[PDB]
Amino acid sequence: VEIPSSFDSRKKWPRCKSIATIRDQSRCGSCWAFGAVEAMSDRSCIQSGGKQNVELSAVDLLSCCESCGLGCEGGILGPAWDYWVKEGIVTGSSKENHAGCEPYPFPKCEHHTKGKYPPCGSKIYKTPRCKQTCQKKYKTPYTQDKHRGKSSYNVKNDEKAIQKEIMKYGPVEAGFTVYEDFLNYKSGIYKHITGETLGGHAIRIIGWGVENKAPYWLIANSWNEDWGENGYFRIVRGRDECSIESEVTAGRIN
Ligand SMILES: *[C@H](CC(=O)N1C(=O)C=C(OC)[C@@H]1C)[C@H](C)NC(=O)[C@H](CC(C)C)NC(=O)[C@H](CC(C)C)OC(=O)[C@H]([C@@H](C)CC)N(C)C
Ligand code: NA
Repeated sequence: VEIPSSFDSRKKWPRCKSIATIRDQSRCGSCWAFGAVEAMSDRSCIQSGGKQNVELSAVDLLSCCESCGLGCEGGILGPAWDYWVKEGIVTGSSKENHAGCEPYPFPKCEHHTKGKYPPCGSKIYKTPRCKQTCQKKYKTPYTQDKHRGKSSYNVKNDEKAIQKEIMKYGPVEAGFTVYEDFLNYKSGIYKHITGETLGGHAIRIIGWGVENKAPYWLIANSWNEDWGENGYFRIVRGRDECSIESEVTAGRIN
């Protein structure tokens, strides 16, 4: 297939409203779970021709997956996608929207940036319990609200393979190494220039483009709409910048 110079999942599949939704992980190291349920929401809609148009629950995955790591203390991508295949994930929106089976329990906050929400600060919430119970107003039992995948896989560490995967099957989850200068990002095309490592982050790659001859990936962060470019960022593409091309994981419903 010929890869276009730019691609935006939001423009290819506009009926799938999850694709253009920015979430907030709040005071919790649940990035791994957010990138997962976001991309799973997108792909469930894309791959079902819009029939499964849902917002999957970050808290169900965060609180119930035993193999995915340490909940709000951080986690692992492969097992999150395996959990979606084997057990599935229920629906649930943000705390503020309070929709679906298990909405997120934690409020929006600013992640080392200025804006209209309280600062997140340095303390993290305890991982929520695995409650297995839909909110009172939601009239589907927890087990009957589960959305499952058929397959999960790592994507090859190859730029064209990642582009082909996104444009055929939808947004992917990806890990990268966060350095201190990432916390200063306001806009533009990120690359690591200063600062020491702060560990790994997990995000959702929705497309790609080029500006002034500089190729980039277009990425949804999970730090609310005040962060970066209305919740998104761009990062250098093609050079495995911060390992962005080396920890890509996704999956399919069929
Ligand atoms: C979400 C990302 C995040 O919350 N943050 C940042 O990226 C920068 C921040 O503040 C400055 C905040 C805290 C979480 C924390 N990141 C992760 O879960 C990564 C995800 C991968 C990139 C896929 N993984 C980890 O942090 C990982 C999880 C364990 C294996 C369960 O843990 C670590 O790397 C270490 C350590 C256990 C490694 C052996 N540790 C828990 C931070
Ligand atoms: Na901003």
